[PDB]
Amino acid sequence: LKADPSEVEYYRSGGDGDYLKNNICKITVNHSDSGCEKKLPICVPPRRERLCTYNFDKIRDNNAFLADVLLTARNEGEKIVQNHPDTNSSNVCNALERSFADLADIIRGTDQWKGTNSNLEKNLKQMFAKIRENDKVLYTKLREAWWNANRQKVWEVITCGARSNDLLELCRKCGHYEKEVPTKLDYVPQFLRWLTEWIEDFYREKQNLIDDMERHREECTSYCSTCKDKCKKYCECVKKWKTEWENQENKYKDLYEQNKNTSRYDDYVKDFFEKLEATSRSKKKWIWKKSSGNEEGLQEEYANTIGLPPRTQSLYLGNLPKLENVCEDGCLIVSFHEGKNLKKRYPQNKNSGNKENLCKALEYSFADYGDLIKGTSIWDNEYTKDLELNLQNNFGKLFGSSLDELRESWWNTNKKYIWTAMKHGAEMNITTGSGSSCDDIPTIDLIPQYLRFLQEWVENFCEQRQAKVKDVITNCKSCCKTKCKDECEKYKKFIEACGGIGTAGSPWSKRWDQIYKRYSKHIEDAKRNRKAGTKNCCVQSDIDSFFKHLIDIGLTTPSSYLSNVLDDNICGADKAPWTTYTTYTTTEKCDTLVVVNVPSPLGNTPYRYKYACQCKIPTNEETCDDRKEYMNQWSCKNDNYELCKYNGVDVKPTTVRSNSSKLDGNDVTFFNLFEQWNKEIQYQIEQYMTNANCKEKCKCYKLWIEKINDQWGKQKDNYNKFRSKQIYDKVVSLSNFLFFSCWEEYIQKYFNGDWSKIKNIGSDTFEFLIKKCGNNSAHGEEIFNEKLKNAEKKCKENESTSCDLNATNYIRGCQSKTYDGKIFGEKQWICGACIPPRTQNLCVGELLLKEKIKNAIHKETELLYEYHDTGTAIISKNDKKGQKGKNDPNGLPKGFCHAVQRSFIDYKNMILGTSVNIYEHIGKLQEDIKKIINAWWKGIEREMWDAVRCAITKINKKNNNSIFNGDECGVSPPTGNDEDQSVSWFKEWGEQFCIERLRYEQNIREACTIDKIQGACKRKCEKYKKYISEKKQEWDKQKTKYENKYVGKSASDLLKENYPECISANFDFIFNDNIEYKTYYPYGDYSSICSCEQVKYYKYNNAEKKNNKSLCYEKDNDMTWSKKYIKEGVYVPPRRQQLCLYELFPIIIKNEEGMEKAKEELLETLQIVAEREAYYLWKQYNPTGKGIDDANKKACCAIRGSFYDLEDIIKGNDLVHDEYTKYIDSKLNEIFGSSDTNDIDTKRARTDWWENETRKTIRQLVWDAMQSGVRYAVEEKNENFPLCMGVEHIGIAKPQFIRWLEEWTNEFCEKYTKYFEDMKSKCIECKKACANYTNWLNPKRIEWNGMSNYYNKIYRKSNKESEGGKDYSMIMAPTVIDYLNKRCHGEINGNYICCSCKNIGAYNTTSGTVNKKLQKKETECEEEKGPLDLMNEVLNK
Repeated sequence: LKADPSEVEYYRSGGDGDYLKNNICKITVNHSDSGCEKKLPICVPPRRERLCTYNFDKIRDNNAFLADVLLTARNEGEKIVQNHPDTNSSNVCNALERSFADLADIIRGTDQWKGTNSNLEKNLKQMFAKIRENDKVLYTKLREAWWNANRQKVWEVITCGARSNDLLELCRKCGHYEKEVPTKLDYVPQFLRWLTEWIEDFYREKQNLIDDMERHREECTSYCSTCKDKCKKYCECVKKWKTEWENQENKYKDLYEQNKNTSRYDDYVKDFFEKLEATSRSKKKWIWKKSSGNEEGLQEEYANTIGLPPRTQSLYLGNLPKLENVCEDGCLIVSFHEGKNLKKRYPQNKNSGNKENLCKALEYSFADYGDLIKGTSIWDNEYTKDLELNLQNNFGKLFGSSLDELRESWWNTNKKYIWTAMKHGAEMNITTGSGSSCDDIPTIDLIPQYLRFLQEWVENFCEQRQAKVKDVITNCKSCCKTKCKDECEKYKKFIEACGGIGTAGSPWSKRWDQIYKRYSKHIEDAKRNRKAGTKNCCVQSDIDSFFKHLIDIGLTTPSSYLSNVLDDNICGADKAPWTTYTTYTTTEKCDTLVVVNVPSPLGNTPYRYKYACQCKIPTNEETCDDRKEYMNQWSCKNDNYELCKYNGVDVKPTTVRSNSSKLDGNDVTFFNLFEQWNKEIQYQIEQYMTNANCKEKCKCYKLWIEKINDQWGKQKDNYNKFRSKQIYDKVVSLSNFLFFSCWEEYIQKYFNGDWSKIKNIGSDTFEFLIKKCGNNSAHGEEIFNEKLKNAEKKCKENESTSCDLNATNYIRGCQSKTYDGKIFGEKQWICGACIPPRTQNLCVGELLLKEKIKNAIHKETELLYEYHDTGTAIISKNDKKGQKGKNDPNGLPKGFCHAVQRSFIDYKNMILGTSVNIYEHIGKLQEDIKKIINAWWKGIEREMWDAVRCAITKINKKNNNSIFNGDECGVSPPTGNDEDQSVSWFKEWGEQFCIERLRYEQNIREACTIDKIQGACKRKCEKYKKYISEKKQEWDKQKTKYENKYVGKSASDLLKENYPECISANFDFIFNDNIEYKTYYPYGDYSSICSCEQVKYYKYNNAEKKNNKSLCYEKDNDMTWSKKYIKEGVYVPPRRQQLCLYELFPIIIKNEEGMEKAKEELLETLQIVAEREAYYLWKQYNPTGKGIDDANKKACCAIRGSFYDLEDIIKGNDLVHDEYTKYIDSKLNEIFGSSDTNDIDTKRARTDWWENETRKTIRQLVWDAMQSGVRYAVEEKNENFPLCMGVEHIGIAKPQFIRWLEEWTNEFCEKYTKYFEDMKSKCIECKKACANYTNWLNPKRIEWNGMSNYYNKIYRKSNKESEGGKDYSMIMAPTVIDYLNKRCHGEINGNYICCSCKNIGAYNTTSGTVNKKLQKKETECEEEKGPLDLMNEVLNK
């Protein structure tokens, strides 16, 4: 052995080194310095036809040579196993080891290749000289070290395909893939091994041929002539073999005569040459350990996995070879022997006398027998290594495609007789009345042994669970003083007993964790490295295929499989689900408590009986706290201090605070805790206000309100104590501190890190800032109190759940208005913000006053109703015919009462004279009116509402079409808290824009559907462009006004939520402010329609006609995480917010039931988008053309993240629903499949399309496009192509949430390290460093808390268990912090491991605060920020 390591290189013309190091044989053709075609149909052995030649200054070091030899060995093993030169399965892998030995000797050893063998040896010598350039020890030493390393390593890859048998001490696989040491070395002269192989082949051939001849001699009944001819031929072969043996003897004698550390192989060969010349089984214990050579247990691969029930170990077939006991000793004899064995084993099964428990045992025994006969068993007691060999030998002489398929067919054919003979059957009939009535003849149980063992173990556990819970509930059914505690204690001991039946004396949690790990590994193996999936011409039988079927169905985790397989809820009879997870404190058996979460049945006490078995009060407080809703993570006569330590990391003294020539000490920790609390509680209150059985909901909401009130009171008292202490020896006021916190929170989100000139604010933004944070005077306490009051009234309002006069006589003054139509001079928008056309002309021609106003409003309402009834295309959507299809259920026109409300609001504002922009003369009129003249206003408003209701009733009476008494869409007045003047006008403008856009789109599609343009499309497209420009100006003005008024909320969501008309319109795209929008898309999101052209993607080999038509904008680095546009506690990384999704919208909207073209259209669009994204991302991550490997790695990581995001969005597994993504997903669902088809079918079709073509798949096409983009980026700087970008194979993408968390932690660690290095090296710059540190760290604590909560929600859930129908069974991590361990410990590789953090320990939760890592620079930052806060308050005042 030697210490020289190898197989550690990376990106050496291969995939990646991360794939390796797991002791696997996944090496592909790549990674071996090249990207075996030589295959055949003194001595001439077959070594030439079982050898490869895949083996000058291009190799870096011995890593490449080792990889090449490993690839050669793997290819040779694959060729030998797949070719199957001898399917008898008796000796199939001996040739494998012989070829391995020959290849080993080929490396500067005994060379017998007669031919062009000079190139190989020359290349080997050149490689040896190159690797020997470093002189360390005086050629042979390095060669022997490399040979030993190869013998130790290649033995674990070449034998990764053959799993028939071996001779040697383990079995079930030739060689030892996991023994970690060589089994048998063929260190013998090549001549002797070749002779042995030749004689073995001759013996096998002659033996089987003479056996076939003997069978044929009797098969018939000129056979004698052919018999004699074959005998003569075989005599000729025998004499030829004798002559060859004589030649070998002559050669041996010649070598002996010639013979009468310097090629040690030859020395040993000559030394060896001179030496030669000179039946009842007791119960079992559920073996949970690996089986040894002469010991029971699971196989090597299935280490510590599901155990073996006593029934399997008591099977008679697992006693000896296939030979009966009472006997002294054909194709049909096998069936008779099997039937006898089954009928004699069934008496052994009669031990359990039952009518329900025996059928399942018989089914399990039958399935185990089938799996053992097939040759896929794992229980593997002391009597299996020989049984398989005997079965193979028997089948070779009776049936000698493949042998495994033959065994499967034989089992499937004879399972009927095998099952019928297991029910007391002696006289086999042709094929109830038998000894048992388990089930019908078939009793299909074709399931892998692992799942059946898991089900049997689960049933065994559930039996004991039911037995215990029966006694527990029989005594604790609401009756428990002292006789009930014993039952609960005994159940707790049974469930957690680190020492009942099964588990081999160990906690059930460890066994469950091992089972879950194995199930996840099987899922990954059947999902990642399995290309031959289901839907194949319904897999017949295979473990990987069955696991793929399960993954497609959705039972990804073992819990769902157990829940579905188990029926009748027999597990305890308490109705305890197997999907819900229960967490208990810890297990004392084998001082420190560690929370353990397991399936509900396991748990720690009876399901739904937690804190009930001890015979105390229900404790509604804790019972609801367990609900995991409305939770506050805080644990708030001396009256000294109340730290209110955050749940988790405890408060630790700084040890750097001193009272000598300083301000004070021991109070900075309280200041930081208060700073975190005043923001966390504010965010929680805002979230609960944004958010809406309800009796318990508000009970817990009020409990949380009281808790936060108590916390606030304690914090106020502690802050008063701190202020008194400071005054003892100046600190900002508490209200001033709250005002500063509000201002800082408002500024950080929008302004770039506390913008210098904060005074420069929008004219309307001042009103919002003063209303939210407060006025000039400090009133933080009042604002907090009002917020709490609003929160309380939230539930307080939530928990609550004649007219005869004829007014139609004064028809004068107002006539038919000139609406926006030609039914016999049309107005237009005038953009205060805007003036809608309807507001310009009303029934105000008349202008005692109250009656006149009432009559005017009645007349205008009647006129509007009549006009809407007549029909108009200004606000109502209708086809060419008109008045059809679009009909309100009430039977009234569309958008009528909205207009009535709008007009009423305008009248109210006019009579009130608010800040409304109107004609100057109207302004003077209303000014004079309000000079001439607020309960009476409300009374008059009620008067108009009653008059409108009476008018509606009169209209209904005169029409008699439906029932309408003033409740067409609501009787109550408009209750919109927000101002209804600017917002109402904006909403009306948005509705009109939606209607006009839909009309124009319909006209274009119906008139410009059927290559330049020469019809009438020019006029339509030009009119649409002019309209789009006008509405773009209007939208810009209105959006600026809204942002100045409401700087927090956006306009797109508000305009698209209250109007289903704009669902296919993207304001961010239709009104793009870029320059390419007027050149590449001059038609406004309809270029693909007006142009009627076709899109195409050009590869690297194309001419100057490249693809530079995109709307991609330079990536920004000064963004922050936002949780907007999401369908809880999940934040979007900055990368996803900059992906180019503009080019997809035109093609998405263009296609409708046109998959035939939409397929390639979307393919080209996605390729172009991915190319542009890769270009921009690599440019952003490699600025100024710096040749840094870290920059390339980060660019590759961003590329992989973006590519996975694109895969998820195409597959419909995306989390965010942005303006583009929402419509993209809607149209993708509409196109693929149909309305009748379910969403699951559409998702499966999309996944199939993304994976397969139905040359190259779309995955590879997008990858190639992105590499082409990276190359176009690189050619601009004339640098080397990144090595992390030339990899084709990529593993399956993990859930988007996990990738987001990994990116978040990577960015957090990078920023933390940068800021800490900046501060320590300089800390009079402490102020800026401390301020930036605090500002960057405060949001991160909340982000991490939310991400950890979401992780704990679905940490190990599945499709039918998690919040969403996504896959999360690959997590296999107890807590979020533990998952980042082993994943963010090493350096960046660019493929998988792309997070570096020197915080692996449990410090992320503490690093979020300033308890420990910021202790040395806590007092300085605090005492120098205090003056910053004071100056900010002074400037604000």
